[PDB]
Amino acid sequence: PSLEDLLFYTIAEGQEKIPVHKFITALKSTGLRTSDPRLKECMDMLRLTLQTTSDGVMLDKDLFKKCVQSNIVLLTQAFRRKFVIPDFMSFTSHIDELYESAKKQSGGKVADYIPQLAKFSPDLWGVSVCTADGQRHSTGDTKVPFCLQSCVKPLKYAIAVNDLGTEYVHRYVGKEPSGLRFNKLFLNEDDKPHNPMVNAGAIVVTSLIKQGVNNAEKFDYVMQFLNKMAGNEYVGFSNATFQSERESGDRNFAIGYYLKEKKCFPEGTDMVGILDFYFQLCSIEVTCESASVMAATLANGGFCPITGERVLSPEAVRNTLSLMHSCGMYDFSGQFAFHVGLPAKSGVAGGILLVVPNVMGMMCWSPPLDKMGNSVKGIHFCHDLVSLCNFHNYDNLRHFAKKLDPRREG
Amino acid sequence: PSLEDLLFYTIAEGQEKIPVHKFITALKSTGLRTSDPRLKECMDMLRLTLQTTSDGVMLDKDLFKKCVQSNIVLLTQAFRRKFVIPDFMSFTSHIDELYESAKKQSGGKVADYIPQLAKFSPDLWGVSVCTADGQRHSTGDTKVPFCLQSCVKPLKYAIAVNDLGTEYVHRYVGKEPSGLRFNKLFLNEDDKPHNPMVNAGAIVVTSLIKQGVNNAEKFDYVMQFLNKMAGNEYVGFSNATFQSERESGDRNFAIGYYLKEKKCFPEGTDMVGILDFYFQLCSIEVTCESASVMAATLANGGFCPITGERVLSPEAVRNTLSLMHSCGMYDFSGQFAFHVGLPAKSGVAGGILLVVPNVMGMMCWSPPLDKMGNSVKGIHFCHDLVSLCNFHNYDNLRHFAKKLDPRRE
Amino acid sequence: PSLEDLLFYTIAEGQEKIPVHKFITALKSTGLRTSDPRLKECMDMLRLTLQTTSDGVMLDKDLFKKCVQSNIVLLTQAFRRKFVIPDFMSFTSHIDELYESAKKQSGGKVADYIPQLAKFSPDLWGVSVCTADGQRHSTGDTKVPFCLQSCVKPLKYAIAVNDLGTEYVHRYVGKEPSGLRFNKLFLNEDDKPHNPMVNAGAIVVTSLIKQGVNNAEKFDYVMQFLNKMAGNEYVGFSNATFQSERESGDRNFAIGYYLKEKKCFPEGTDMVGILDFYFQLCSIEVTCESASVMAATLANGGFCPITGERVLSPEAVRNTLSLMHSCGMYDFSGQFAFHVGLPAKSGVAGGILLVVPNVMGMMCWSPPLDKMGNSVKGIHFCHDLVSLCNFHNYDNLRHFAKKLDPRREG
Amino acid sequence: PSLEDLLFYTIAEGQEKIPVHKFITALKSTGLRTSDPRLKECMDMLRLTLQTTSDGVMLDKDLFKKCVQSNIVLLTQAFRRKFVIPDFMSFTSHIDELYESAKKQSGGKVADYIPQLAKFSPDLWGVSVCTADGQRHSTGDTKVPFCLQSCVKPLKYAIAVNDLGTEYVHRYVGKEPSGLRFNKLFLNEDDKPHNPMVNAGAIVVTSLIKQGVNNAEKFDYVMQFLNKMAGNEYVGFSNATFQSERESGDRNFAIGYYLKEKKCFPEGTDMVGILDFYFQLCSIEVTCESASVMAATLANGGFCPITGERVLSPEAVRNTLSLMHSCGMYDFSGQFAFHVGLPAKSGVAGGILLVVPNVMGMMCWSPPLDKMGNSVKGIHFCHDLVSLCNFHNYDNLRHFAKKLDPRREG
Ligand SMILES: O=C(CC1CC1)Nc1nnc(OC2CCN(c3nnc(NC(=O)CC4CC4)s3)CC2)s1
Ligand SMILES: O=C(CC1CC1)Nc1nnc(OC2CCN(c3nnc(NC(=O)CC4CC4)s3)CC2)s1
Repeated sequence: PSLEDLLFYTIAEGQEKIPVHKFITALKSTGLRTSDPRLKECMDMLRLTLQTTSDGVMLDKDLFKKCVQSNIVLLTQAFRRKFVIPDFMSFTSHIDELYESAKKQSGGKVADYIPQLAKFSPDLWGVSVCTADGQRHSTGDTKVPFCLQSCVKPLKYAIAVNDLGTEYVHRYVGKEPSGLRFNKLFLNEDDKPHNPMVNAGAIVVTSLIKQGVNNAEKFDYVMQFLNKMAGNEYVGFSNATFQSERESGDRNFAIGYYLKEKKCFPEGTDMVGILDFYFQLCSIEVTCESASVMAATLANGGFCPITGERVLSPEAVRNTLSLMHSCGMYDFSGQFAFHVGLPAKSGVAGGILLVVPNVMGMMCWSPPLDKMGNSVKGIHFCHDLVSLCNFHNYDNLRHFAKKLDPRREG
Repeated sequence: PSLEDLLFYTIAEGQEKIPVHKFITALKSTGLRTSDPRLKECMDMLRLTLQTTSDGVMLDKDLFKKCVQSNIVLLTQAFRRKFVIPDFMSFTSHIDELYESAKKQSGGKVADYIPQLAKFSPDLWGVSVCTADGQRHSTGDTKVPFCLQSCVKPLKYAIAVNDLGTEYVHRYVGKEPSGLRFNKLFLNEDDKPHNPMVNAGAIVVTSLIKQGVNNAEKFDYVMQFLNKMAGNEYVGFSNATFQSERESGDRNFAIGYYLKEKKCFPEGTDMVGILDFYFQLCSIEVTCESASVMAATLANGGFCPITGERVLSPEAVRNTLSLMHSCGMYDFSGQFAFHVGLPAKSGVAGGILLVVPNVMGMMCWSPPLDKMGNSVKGIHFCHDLVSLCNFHNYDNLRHFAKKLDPRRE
Repeated sequence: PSLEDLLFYTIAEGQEKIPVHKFITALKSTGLRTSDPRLKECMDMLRLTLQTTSDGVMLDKDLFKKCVQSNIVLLTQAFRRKFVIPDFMSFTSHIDELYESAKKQSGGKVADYIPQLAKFSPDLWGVSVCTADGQRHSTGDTKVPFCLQSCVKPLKYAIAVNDLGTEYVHRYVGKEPSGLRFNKLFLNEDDKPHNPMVNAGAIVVTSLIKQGVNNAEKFDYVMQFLNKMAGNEYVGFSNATFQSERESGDRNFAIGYYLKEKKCFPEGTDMVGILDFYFQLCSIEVTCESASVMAATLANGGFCPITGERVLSPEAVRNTLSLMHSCGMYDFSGQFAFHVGLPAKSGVAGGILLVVPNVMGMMCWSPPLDKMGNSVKGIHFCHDLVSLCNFHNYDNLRHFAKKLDPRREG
Repeated sequence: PSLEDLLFYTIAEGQEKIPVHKFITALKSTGLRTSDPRLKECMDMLRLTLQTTSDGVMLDKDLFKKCVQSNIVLLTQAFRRKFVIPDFMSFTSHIDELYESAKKQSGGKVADYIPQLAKFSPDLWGVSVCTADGQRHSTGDTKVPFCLQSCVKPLKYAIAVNDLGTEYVHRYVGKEPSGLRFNKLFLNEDDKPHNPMVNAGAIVVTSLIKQGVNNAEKFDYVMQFLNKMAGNEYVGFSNATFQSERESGDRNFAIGYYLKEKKCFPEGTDMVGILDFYFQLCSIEVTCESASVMAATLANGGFCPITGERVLSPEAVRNTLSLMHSCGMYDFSGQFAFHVGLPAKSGVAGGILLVVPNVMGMMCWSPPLDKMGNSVKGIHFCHDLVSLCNFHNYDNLRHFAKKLDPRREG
């Protein structure tokens, strides 16, 4: 027996040679993209033979073997329906329907704080999916860049814990939700911020990352991190939104001084510089596609699913998912934890970073916010999603009424 | 082919016949108990053949099939190691280690506010396990009855939602945690109690179950329900602790009158009777074994794992696990959700009802409480549990460090 | 020289005999009423001589001497303008204009939570004055009975301190205002009610009065007290209001059980009987005239100005005035102390018991309440009052701009 | 008749000539000081004639009148025991006892957050009195300069209301005390600081004074203003304390940014300049004598009692006295109002500015503070003060137990 040849006959159809396009559409049907970094060696040798013998273009059994040799094990699971979502083609059409149901909920008002988010038009709406296995799909405005804003708070919290450990980080910031009556308080009762997802907590967390180095190298350190989470897809930076966040963070300056007075930063902290670093981190840009890979990195125990390098310790992604659960959506986190039951983080540019643990990561983006600060279309999508699939943290995997389970076949 | 006969040879070893003791010892190894309700027809026909002629306790291929015919699909799933924890005999050996390691944490104070918990000894400590498949194990004082107290709060919430639906119930009670600055408040901004796990909420939820019937029959109804959840294992009642809660619930009466004044009960409520009903509900008795089965009913989407009966609507069970997550351990719910990440509910008798969704249900019980109200041994156990296995709600099932996963071989 | 005799000539005006009616109106102009208990001896012998020498209504120098001999010292202070308000006749016309200006403020809603307060018409409006010297004036519906409701809280607090002293009472009850959103909280940090003027505080105080006796004599003990404070004018009791307040005091019972749980009562307290007693004290009736004298005993260091009876210790009256200043008018107490700056207590029947220390007491009554619980016309009257006179707690008695000073002459 | 020598024989003894020393000693007996500004012309005229004659240090009836002619009306009330305290010489002997009893209370901690208050000795302790009539007395370290710190809070609030009126000023700051459970919050429910006596309130009040001019002229405006209030006694400035207050007022900047974000300042405010000005205002220096005169301007309806100048509108003095009543002693304000019943304001240098309305003003100073921020010796002194005399705001002027009344003679 030989794994490359058994997969040959699977696609061969009892026939004698396989056209390459028939192989290519067979592959994309799995949800894989031909640009997948785990597939480069296979694709590089297909493009080569598609030069060496323009003659063709059909593959013997032993040239198919020459190309899939390198990435055979990943290819077999794709064609033997072993990915976490086996029928990826039907799942994506569900996403498409869920997308179009959100697309009609046209309320909310775009963030007006700076001329840079006000710049964004309300009809932009994109969702993109990345599974824990690398299967992708997008629909809508998924290649438009936008800033993470408070979508970055879980990403840097993971880095802090990854680099420093739970006990250190949570010596400086709590691990509970405020309570719907304390969106106004900076500190909890032990004089630490309530959790990493609130502005005072995010700021203290920023104060821990890569201490003793200057603000340029801290920034590069975090972005090399954010690149690994996204498999080197688009991670950018808008100086435009940074400058205006610099002139309008009166409240953040209020928090900054309060924290200095109550000695909540590590010793030797330059608080006014830390705020600048914090302002920068909120102006990091992503698209819906690149961020969906980040979310899937958290969904995948810290391994970036399209590259397979370990980016975060399991201790960091577990901690981050727990605090996204309960403190991820501003005042909506209680209701969101109840009705949707997914770790998510929302941001004021209209982004909602969504994680379905052990399944997939997502990014939804629509600039118009509701009155609690969350993307209107995004929130509508996430209710529609859990109402359709048994992804709620406390759905049952065995008995789930008329919910669909995409992890199953028939 | 013949699957009753296929299983005969699995246990028979290609040898003559199966001694019956060798069959049941194989059976207990799976984690099933011979008293399993789904096995009665098999056991009934074992009791029949053991009267045929008392020695030569051996089963041919056709008398073995004579007994296992009725329950063959469940028996093969056990013997083809298809249960949620395949190597169950090894998992229980870890339970034993976790239990006996927790046994050494002898700090805490027994609740003394009533003489009925004050008579309970601090050295009692029991742990019982029930999988989503009916595999059982216990260690310690697992057959001693004790009151649920506020471990009953999620159970009646489930009943309420099961019978009346999310939207009605949550017209009368919120669905978020108070906030560690609010175990002192009864009502949130909308003048409803914060969630079903706090006393004002539980009291309101109690006012929803089986309205229009009197308190005797409401109680009979809830007992019938808890019987379904526990597979007809021990559910009782101690009139003693009921009396003392009745003479000692000044705080409960304070809450009741606040709720009556701010009109949080359904119309036609006899508020002072509902308090009486509530006191009864907290004096319902369970053992660790019986209650662990109730926990497993929640772990299993509302189906009782030792009977197969559908006991709760999926909407009821999801909701309850959701609110056990964030509001289940008094002031410890935040720290508990973060470190343990399992839906749990604690009570002042020393109980902790624990759910590991899609795996198993649990009940731990040792009366000495910590200064937040949670059983000291219990809390130590659930930390040790999640630290050993990847049962944390936000562990990864694929990449989980040096944690052990009992669902795998 | 001669005590009665020059006082004869002061009123005689060089004449031989004084018409008796001319004596009576001269006396009434001082503000004294001829029914004053400190004047009974003089009046008894005035009508007696109007029988014994029934023909000829005039008094020589020695028959005037026959009648005023008993009350001469009080009589001279009245006629030598030595009373706290010398020109009482001009002060009253101001009261009347102030009354007529409030009579136009026709907004508000009458308390309807029980049918007995709903019984009262919105157009009733009464004001009565009693100085620290016994001068009286009324205008409007000043002889209509109504319940004190929370106007009784300062009065029973005084009895408690009078009988037990500051230090004991304030073991069980605070002495500060809540803070304008701690009105739903029953207890402060030390697990005592915030002050005696909140319902929880009043209830605890009720628990200290005459401990160890049954409710009938406790009630008679308190009422025996109030009669003295009012110089034995109308103090009554509405059984109707008592029944309906007990029927419907769910929140009060809520408070009662809460206080028992947090052990706020003295040992051996029967909590539900104390509640019954509290409801009774809230259904005690006064008219504007009878209560205005009670207010004056507080204005007068504890001496009832129309009888000379010492009714309350100076420690009791100081404490009670202190807490009416800051906590007496529900959520309006801060605004009321700022703008009016007088010790006052409001009640849900529409009464406002007002004290001008060292000057006078008043009670205003109009059933319509505003949305904080205070009589609309009542509150309007007290603003008008202090804008007119230097009665504000911190006006200056020497430099006071264009305010009028009734304690002074011309 | 001639009221110049009606007074001559009063001091003369039926005698001959009056020695000059006997006259001024008779004068200091009144409590007036020979340095009284209202006595300049008289003192200048004593200084002139005590040049002419080294022989005959004595005053005929015609040269006494030559000197006292101009200030005769003030001198007559002094010798005619018409001052607010007729027997001032005994009242100061009580002040001495009250001082010596406080001298024994050696607890507390000198404020150490800045080295400028930290080098102050713990045994410095001074008390100074100034009546509404200009009578003066001091005991202890009454000429040692120290900073007002938060004792300046009422003074600038007075200026603010004096220049713009109550209604404008209170658009930017409330008028009630927070409540002993909200000393941590910056803003009330209407998004204004709770009152002028808390740091958020003072900062906003600072933003209203003499708007539109630069900080140099703003400071000069307030400095003369305080000059008028103190009758031109010592008012200074410690640049040392100002410097240490700006490098360590982390909480103050936090407050400023919060107020800036929630738009609590009038439009056109340079928030960080207002903080600079505020720090300056807290580093104004006084002595006990000079500050007690400021207290006396507040006791006197806005007239400085040693110069006769009108410095504050009565509306300004009422308002400030009202808010010193309830918010003047930090978390001790409720207990202080209940037990002492006088408007006072404390500051962290150990000062307590105390007002007994219509009687006298005071400044007490001992740097050791208690655990709430008030001078230990200071607080002990004012308790002892009011238990001795009927100065409590709700004492009775007629029935006041065995308390002493310094306003009466026998
Ligand atoms: O909203 C309001 C109106 C509200 C309706 C009456 N006022 C506001 N004024 N300022 C605001 O901003 C923050 C600034 C930082 N700050 C703290 N946050 N956390 C703290 N510590 C604890 O709670 C520890 C417990 C005690 C042991 S103190 C105080 C408030 S809100
Ligand atoms: O209305 C609301 C809206 C708000 C948005 C959530 N919540 C409410 N929920 N229940 C209420 O009633 C009170 C009745 C008496 N009771 C207390 N009184 N005082 C207390 N605090 C202390 O004693 C100590 C602290 C230091 C002072 S707790 C408990 C609850 S209010």
